[PDB]
Amino acid sequence: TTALVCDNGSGLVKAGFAGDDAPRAVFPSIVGRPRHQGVMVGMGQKDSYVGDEAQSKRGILTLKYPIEHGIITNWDDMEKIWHHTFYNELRVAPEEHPTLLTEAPLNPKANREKMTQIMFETFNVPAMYVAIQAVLSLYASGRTTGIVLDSGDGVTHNVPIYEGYALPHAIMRLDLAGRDLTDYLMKILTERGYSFVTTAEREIVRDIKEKLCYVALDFENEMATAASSSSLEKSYELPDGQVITIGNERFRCPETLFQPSFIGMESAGIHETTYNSIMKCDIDIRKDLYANNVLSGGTTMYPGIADRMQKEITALAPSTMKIKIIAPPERKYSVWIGGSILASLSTFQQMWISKQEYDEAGPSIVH
Amino acid sequence: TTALVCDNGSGLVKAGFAGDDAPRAVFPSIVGRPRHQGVMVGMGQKDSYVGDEAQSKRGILTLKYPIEHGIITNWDDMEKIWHHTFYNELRVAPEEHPTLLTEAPLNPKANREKMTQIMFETFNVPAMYVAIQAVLSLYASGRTTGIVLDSGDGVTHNVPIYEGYALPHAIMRLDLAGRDLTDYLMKILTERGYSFVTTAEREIVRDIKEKLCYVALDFENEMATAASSSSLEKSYELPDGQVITIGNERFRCPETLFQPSFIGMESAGIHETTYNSIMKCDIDIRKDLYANNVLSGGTTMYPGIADRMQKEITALAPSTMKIKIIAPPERKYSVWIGGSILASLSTFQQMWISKQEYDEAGPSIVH
Amino acid sequence: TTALVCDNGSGLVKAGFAGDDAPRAVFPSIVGRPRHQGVMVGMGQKDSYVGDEAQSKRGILTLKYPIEHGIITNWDDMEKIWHHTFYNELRVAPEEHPTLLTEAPLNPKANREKMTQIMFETFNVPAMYVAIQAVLSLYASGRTTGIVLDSGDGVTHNVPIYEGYALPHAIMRLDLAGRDLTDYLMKILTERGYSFVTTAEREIVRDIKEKLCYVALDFENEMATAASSSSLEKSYELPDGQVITIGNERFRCPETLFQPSFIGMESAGIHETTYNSIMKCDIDIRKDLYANNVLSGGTTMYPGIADRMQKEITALAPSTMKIKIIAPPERKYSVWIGGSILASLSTFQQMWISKQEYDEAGPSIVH
Amino acid sequence: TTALVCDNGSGLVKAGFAGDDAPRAVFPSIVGRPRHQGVMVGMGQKDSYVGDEAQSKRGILTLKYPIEHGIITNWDDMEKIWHHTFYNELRVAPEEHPTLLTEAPLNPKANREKMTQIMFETFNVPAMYVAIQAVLSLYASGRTTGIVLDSGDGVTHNVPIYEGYALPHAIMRLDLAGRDLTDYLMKILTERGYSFVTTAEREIVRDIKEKLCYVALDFENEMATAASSSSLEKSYELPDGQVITIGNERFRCPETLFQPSFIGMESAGIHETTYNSIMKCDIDIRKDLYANNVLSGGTTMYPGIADRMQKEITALAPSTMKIKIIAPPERKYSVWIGGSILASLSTFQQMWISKQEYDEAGPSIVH
Amino acid sequence: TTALVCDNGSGLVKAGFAGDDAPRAVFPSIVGRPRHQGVMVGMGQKDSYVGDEAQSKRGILTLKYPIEHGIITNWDDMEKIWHHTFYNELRVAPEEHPTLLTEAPLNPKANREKMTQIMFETFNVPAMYVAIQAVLSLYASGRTTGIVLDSGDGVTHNVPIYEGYALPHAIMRLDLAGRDLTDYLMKILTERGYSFVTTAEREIVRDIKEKLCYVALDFENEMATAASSSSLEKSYELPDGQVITIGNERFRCPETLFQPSFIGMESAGIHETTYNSIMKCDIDIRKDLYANNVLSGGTTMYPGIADRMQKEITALAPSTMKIKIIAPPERKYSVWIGGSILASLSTFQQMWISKQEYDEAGPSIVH
Ligand SMILES: Nc1ncnc2c1ncn2[C@@H]1O[C@H](COP(=O)(O)OP(=O)(O)O)[C@@H](O)[C@H]1O
Ligand SMILES: Nc1ncnc2c1ncn2[C@@H]1O[C@H](COP(=O)(O)OP(=O)(O)O)[C@@H](O)[C@H]1O
Ligand SMILES: Nc1ncnc2c1ncn2[C@@H]1O[C@H](COP(=O)(O)OP(=O)(O)O)[C@@H](O)[C@H]1O
Ligand SMILES: Nc1ncnc2c1ncn2[C@@H]1O[C@H](COP(=O)(O)OP(=O)(O)O)[C@@H](O)[C@H]1O
Ligand SMILES: Nc1ncnc2c1ncn2[C@@H]1O[C@H](COP(=O)(O)OP(=O)(O)O)[C@@H](O)[C@H]1O
Ligand SMILES: [Mg+2]
Ligand SMILES: [Mg+2]
Ligand SMILES: [Mg+2]
Ligand SMILES: [Mg+2]
Ligand SMILES: [Mg+2]
Repeated sequence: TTALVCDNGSGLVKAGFAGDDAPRAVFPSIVGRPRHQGVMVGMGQKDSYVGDEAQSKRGILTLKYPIEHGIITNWDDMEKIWHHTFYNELRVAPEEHPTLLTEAPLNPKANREKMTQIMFETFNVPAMYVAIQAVLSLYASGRTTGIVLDSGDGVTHNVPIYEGYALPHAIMRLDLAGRDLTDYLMKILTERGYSFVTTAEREIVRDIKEKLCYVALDFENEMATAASSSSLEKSYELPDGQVITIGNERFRCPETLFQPSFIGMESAGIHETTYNSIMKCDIDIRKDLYANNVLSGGTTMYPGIADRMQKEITALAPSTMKIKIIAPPERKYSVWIGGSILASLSTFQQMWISKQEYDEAGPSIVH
Repeated sequence: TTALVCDNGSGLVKAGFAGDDAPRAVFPSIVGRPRHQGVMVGMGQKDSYVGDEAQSKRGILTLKYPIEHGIITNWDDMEKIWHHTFYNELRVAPEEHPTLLTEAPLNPKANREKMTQIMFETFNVPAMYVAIQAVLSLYASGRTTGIVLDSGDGVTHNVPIYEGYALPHAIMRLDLAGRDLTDYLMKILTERGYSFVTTAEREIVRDIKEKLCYVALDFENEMATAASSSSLEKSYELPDGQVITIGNERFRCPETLFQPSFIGMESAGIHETTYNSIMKCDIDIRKDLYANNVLSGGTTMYPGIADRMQKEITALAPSTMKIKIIAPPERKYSVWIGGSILASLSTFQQMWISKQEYDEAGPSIVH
Repeated sequence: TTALVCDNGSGLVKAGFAGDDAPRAVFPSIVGRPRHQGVMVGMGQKDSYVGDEAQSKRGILTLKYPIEHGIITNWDDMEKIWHHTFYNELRVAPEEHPTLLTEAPLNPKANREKMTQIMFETFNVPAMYVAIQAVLSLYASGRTTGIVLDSGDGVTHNVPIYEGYALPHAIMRLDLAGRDLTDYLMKILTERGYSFVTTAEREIVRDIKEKLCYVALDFENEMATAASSSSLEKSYELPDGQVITIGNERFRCPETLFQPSFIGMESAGIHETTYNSIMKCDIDIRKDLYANNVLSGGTTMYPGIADRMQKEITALAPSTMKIKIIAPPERKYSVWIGGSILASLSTFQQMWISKQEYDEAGPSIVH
Repeated sequence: TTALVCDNGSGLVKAGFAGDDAPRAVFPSIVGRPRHQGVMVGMGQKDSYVGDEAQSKRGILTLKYPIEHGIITNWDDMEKIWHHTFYNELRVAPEEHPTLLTEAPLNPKANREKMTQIMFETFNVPAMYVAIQAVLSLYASGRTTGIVLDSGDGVTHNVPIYEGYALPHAIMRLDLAGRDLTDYLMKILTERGYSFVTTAEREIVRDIKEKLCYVALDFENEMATAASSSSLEKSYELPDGQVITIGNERFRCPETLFQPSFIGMESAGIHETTYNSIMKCDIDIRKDLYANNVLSGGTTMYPGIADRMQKEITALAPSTMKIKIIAPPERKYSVWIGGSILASLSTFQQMWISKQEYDEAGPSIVH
Repeated sequence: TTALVCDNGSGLVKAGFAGDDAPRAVFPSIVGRPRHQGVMVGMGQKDSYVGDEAQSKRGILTLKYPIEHGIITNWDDMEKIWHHTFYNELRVAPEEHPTLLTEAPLNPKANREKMTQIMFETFNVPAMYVAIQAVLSLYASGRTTGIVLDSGDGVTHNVPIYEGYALPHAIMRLDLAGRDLTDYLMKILTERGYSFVTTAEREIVRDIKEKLCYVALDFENEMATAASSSSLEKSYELPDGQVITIGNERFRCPETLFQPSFIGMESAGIHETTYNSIMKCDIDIRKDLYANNVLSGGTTMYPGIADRMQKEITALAPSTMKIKIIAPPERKYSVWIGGSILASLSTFQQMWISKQEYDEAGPSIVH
């Protein structure tokens, strides 16, 4: 009897059986709702739209994200994406295999006591377990020392590790992820005659950022030479029938992760939060984090991120020891791959929450 | 020497000398072109039309708006309304007094680099300056801290400001203003036998909206009682020789600004965009924006707006603090009045773009 | 001519003339710097704010403490709070009255060699004098023998004294005061859906701790019964209008001073550091420290601190002698009150550092 | 059949077979205990570490010395360093070779009756023997006349000898050794902006004292010239990467052994205790202790100790004779070398405590 | 006009007017000196303390005995205790009453020519006289025949006398008194985990010997039952609060007087000096020294001395006579009581040294 590893995170859904290598069920966490009525005769009059079906009719349906920066805002729409996975894509009954959920660290207590209630009352699950994304994304490389820089779509977290001894005090959250970049891209794209404000067109410009947009080496270097368009522009085709050509808006959009001054927050960037959290730790464990930094998530995919971490961090940190960053390919599933092999060990089975240990004790035992 | 304050925006044109209190030249941005020929002993000929002369001959001529939602569409018609202004109404040469232009915030770059070229190559202006309508409309009241709700004719902008230090990140534009309301009134009036398709009759129904049509307190409470037309109906004298009598189509037209669910967009109303931008600001400055909101523009003189904003915002925002809306009379000319007094200060003369500076720099120092 | 009693400590500033009973000019040690770049004419200006004016603009201005844990980190901003006080609030010329500064005990030599240089080269002061906190905080009670437990905001010090003869070897510093509590509260507050990361909201949650939060009698007794919402919760009125209600986060935040395991340091709590310093002294002077302990500072203000010192200390010490703790009201200003009466005696005027003496000896006669 | 020469002194452990010249098993007397509670699967485990493994994980493992100033404070942790050595470093069964322990002189009776019990009940040792570190470190040179100055890590002992005849009246213990110098270094290093309070950093600054710090020739000589530091400063490389440069803190830290007035103690230094004990002995044996003084231990390793003993002692003692001090290299391991050669003779084999004799007599025949 | 009887003995000072019964001026011979450097204003000052005030501040003041084993070591501290008595305790001018001093017998010419110089040059004493503590302590009982055993604090002297005639060849001094017992108690107390080295704690353990410690009947009859502590132990209450309980360390400390083998000196015990001195006298006076032995001093109030002198002396002396020891109460003040009644006679008044006689003869008439 295998286990079910599901990652209920913002952006995409990574669910599948344990012990595998790649999940066979991927779909964005969207809830489609009909806007107007029906201009033709002979269509589906249903209201609940879950899965990849809403992506084909974005101009007609209304998309909405149920999870907002990790914190579960809406609850009646969160159950829709959980029942459709176990009866359409996976096609497995939850009463036969345990479900291993995954939640972001530093999560408010208003979501942990309600997430286990859905997986017990509604969905009859024999045993469940939740943990921190930094641990599940650590087994993907086979190491137990370093710092995990998780940046998916909710909140960017920086949780280090030292031979299995976690440090909850070094958990410094940062509201700079994938959803925070598409918001700044909307206001910076309308300066060329491309007016957009409709929610249906928010995911159209997001696909352009995942390929064309990247992280440049310097900020005040490519901007002075951006007036002469020679290699920083490329024509993109839309399914509606328009031509979109960007110029200097390709490298300045991912700069928000490094420069929080674009949104208007006095917090530190992704290159400074990974260094300030190390200062709060012990001096003896401040030598195995610079050359052992691991960056995972779905947002950290711009061709040029690993080449920038060896400059801004090296300038702040004293240049004496060695600094090396590892960036393995296909890091979007670092939580699902590392979490599937975690349930294969024999020592992990002694941590599942029993059905009789919840209704007789209370939700205060999952913490 | 005095200055020239001209607000070249969609809808109407406000021009005049600086230091005054009311402009003396107002005319809509229309380009009259003869469509059908008409032989008559007396009239003839004059090909192109510009100014308030085309308003007297609408059934023969054809009007066209050169500016569309702030974005400058065509350019051969934008110069006609500028040369016919300083040599007919103002009767002053631009080579003697500086021209102070005004543009809408979050404007595309295709209009800033081209507007300064016309005011430098064609019209020999010694110095020019552009800014944001939210700042110029703030000097008309005589305050410092206060979010400006400018709703002219194209795009409604909400740019808050807390004691001089503005916040460009809280600029949330909305495509719901003046021109966006007369389009929905045409498709809703055809059900009562009053249908029009000619562009000449588009401004006839606009004058009816500026007087009879207003904003009510509630929407769903007036629809159930709309069957017994006793006080919500009034006959209108059509210049051609007809009687226009509307009933329930009086308060539902301005409701589009509050409920965008009538046209076909997933955007929010005018009372939600002014509240969502406050959430993005700091909590320390979220206590001087509800009781200090200032509304300006052309799409505001509806008798019944100040009494409605005190209820929709109160239903969403907590009722712990106090909410007070200020609406001074003659709020339509707040851009021209505030722009004339701004040039009277001695510290403002050090911000004009010199002619010798643009020839050495180029289209880059305007921003 | 009287003397100037100033306290250049972290948190708040206590300045005023000598011989008084309460300071007439208090302001936090914050520096105001603009975040964004507002576009106005005749605003401000004030590039670097100083004083209590930044409390009204905490969101716009970037708050930053120039002094960190007693050690003067930044120097160009430390002079701003020294010139703004002697020419706005006090309005006294430094060339007429001697300035009596106050520094924390066990400070680096880099601060004593630079603080006196500013009070000699820039600010022309005829005579100055520096001392440690446990001396000035002792004259406020009118006693001689008694260990002083000073806990202001940066570093908590425990400097005992037996009849004037101080003991520098028994000085045990602890980085657990006022600044270390608001940092742990920032991480424990986000567990209920209240996310805060901006520096502007660091002082907002600090005022809640100064009234609602207190030190309880036990730790595991009130927490086990905190599952039921009874009298352990109270709603606070934020300046914005939101409703914030905490549960068990009222007594667990002040517990960090007693249990340093919350942050992640192997140091001892405030109740154990005061006991280990007595062990390093002679046995004859180990009987006049438990019944004569004095606790001062700005942090020691929780209603329940004096009731706890008679239990944890009594349990460790042999239950035979008497342990009495004295805590007079208004113990925060005890450093400024004790320093004003110290400069009133005739035997204190023969200890000031002469202006001509420092220029002929150097910074080595300061100690 | 050889014997096992082990040293249970504080600081380091010197174990090995008898008849050799250098021990092959050295490790600090530290216990590794977990601090935080990590959430990992398959970590460690090892709840209690022992050996040199804790030196690589000092930031997490809480360092704690089981022996304090010779007196065994903790007993459950003292057995950990004994069983780990006989099965990992030495890899020899205690049932085949006798174990020769070494204890400090003037040891309390509560330790001799307990240390011998562990080697009989838990471990199965055929015969054991305890004595005094002064006589054991005397045979390392080849003489049996003079005074042995043993300064290991906790308590410095000065026990003379005169042809086998011991003098217990001249035994004057002093709490000034290796552990007493690193405590004063913790408070004297923070005077330059380098704050330290964590127990893990106690061994980091200890390595600097064992190499850079030394004993100068005079106290009031190198301090007056500390303003123009031309050769008393040197940059040290930390494992983290920070740069720490000390000035006058290089010679003033080891001065505590000569001037006990630094830590608030009015006792005599290492140069005065060795002179007062001689005056308490006979008169004819006064010419065999000045020119025959032997210094041993781990603390007496600073390059400059032998050059200072010829000035302070000669100034006090009459200069009518000769005072020669012997300091052979590798004097730290003199206790283990002298303990192995002593068990090689035939007169020492008849002094071991038989296992069957301890059961018939009791814990009273050990003294 | 009466006389002043002052005793300059080590340990305590017995001064008062002649003709009384108990002295009213008693204080230890200690000189309080500041150890640390307190940074306070209005403390002390008193650079040199003298009297019973130093007993309340032992943990700060440095204790030092000006007289060592009778021989005056430091003369600058000896004058301090002489001037403090005549102006605080006695409150009598030395120019009105003669001062009667008393020195120790058998002096190597060091306390005769220098002791009288202070009472003549500095102090203005009309007449003074010095003698021997043995004869002066004999008049307290009313007899003129018998050996006097004066065991105070420095050196125990045994000078017999047979009706006025004093044999100088029978004077046998022994360095075993009160100060010689508290030194052996320091090294014998640390064998139970109670370490002491501070000079302030030397008087704390001395007070325990004056009550709990006493002279037992034998020696080997109590060491066999010392392992089972049933009635030979008692918990002592320290002024700090610690619990110190000794076992066999109660009667073994006073045994050093009888058995000097615990130190290492070649001299015999106190019961051999009283027997060997009789053999050096005449043969006819051998029947008046065993039954007329008088023991006095400070080292005699041990409950268990009269029961021991009748066993060791009787076993050595021939059992063909009568042996009886007399021990009147308050034997410690026998020197001051016997010295005051001696000055009341008309014969002793003609033996004083006149002020005009010492200046004309010299320091040679003191003997
Ligand atoms: N190649 C890419 N380049 C840039 N951004 C990407 C790329 N791929 C995905 N993203 C961003 O990642 C987000 C989705 O993250 P997701 O995979 O859901 O994180 P997680 O796996 O932790 O749930 C999207 O909003 C998208 O903007
Ligand atoms: N009294 C009124 N009531 C309602 N709407 C009005 C009124 N006056 C003008 N408007 C609207 O304002 C629009 C013109 O705005 P305009 O004055 O050009 O704005 P701005 O002054 O900012 O350029 C017109 O489309 C018209 O519908
Ligand atoms: N009533 C209170 N309860 C708890 N903490 C307080 C209270 N008043 C002040 N503090 C803490 O004291 C700190 C300020 O200390 P301060 O008065 O500057 O010390 P000092 O007077 O020694 O400079 C603040 O950070 C605040 O958190
Ligand atoms: N090279 C050195 N210079 C100065 N001090 C040293 C040196 N090596 C060791 N020490 C001191 O010796 C102490 C350890 O003594 P240790 O070798 O354990 O004594 P023992 O061998 O008698 O157990 C440490 O506290 C350290 O301060
Ligand atoms: N009750 C007592 N029992 C035992 N020893 C005592 C007692 N009282 C005093 N002593 C000892 O006597 C010493 C003081 O002697 P002191 O009275 O000064 O002699 P003197 O009177 O000859 O100067 C102290 O060191 C103390 O140890
Ligand atoms: Mg993730
Ligand atoms: Mg406008
Ligand atoms: Mg203070
Ligand atoms: Mg040793
Ligand atoms: Mg005496």
